[PDB]
Amino acid sequence: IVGGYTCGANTVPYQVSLNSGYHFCGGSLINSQWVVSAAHCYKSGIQVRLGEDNINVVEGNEQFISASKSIVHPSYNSNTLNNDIMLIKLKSAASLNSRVASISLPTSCASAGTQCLISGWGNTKSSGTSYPDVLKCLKAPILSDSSCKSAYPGQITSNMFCAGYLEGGKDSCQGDSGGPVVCSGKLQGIVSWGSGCAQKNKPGVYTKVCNYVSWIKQTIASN
Ligand SMILES: NC(=[NH2+])c1ccsc1
Repeated sequence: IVGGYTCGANTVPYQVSLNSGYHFCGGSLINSQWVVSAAHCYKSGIQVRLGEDNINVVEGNEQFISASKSIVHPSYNSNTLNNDIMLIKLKSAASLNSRVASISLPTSCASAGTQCLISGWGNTKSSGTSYPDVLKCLKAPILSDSSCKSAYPGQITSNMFCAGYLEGGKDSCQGDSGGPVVCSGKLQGIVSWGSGCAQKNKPGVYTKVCNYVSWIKQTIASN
């Protein structure tokens, strides 16, 4: 997260870190046994880490649970990042509490102008690299589809939305992918892609979760 703020320990209780020896992506806990992330985060050997604040320190609220399976969206295209969504099942159910908690799926798609909370452990620099070890947060509005398509000609599908600031300076970044965009208490986006980070006229692009609620619910019900 570039240009954000330190969330505070365990203030984003649905935020997870996906670990394969090291943190590589975020995710969102949507029930005691399932996480939503980005399809481009797929890899073998994922451990889901819940209750984290500093990802390099065991502070006392963590649960580390290996994935039993992952399900990349059937229509994910890794070249265009269309349908950049996957589901990860935990081998055992997490113990839910005030600091490890699921986030609700949306009932309706959120509108341009709505404020959202974007979070992650990714790079905090638009030029160069610095990883923060504690969770960073950014409040950002959803941008209009027209301004999103104008920013990224030929690249925005109906399964993506832009959020952030066209002036630059505040954005998600590398290492935040797969993490949450929460608006009015519902998971509306997944950190997906952007050109650089926090660049002028290059806002963050996010997977449009509301398009996937039926697929998420049906997949969970049979897996
Ligand atoms: N600029 C962004 N929002 C971004 C997201 C993942 S990598 C870069």
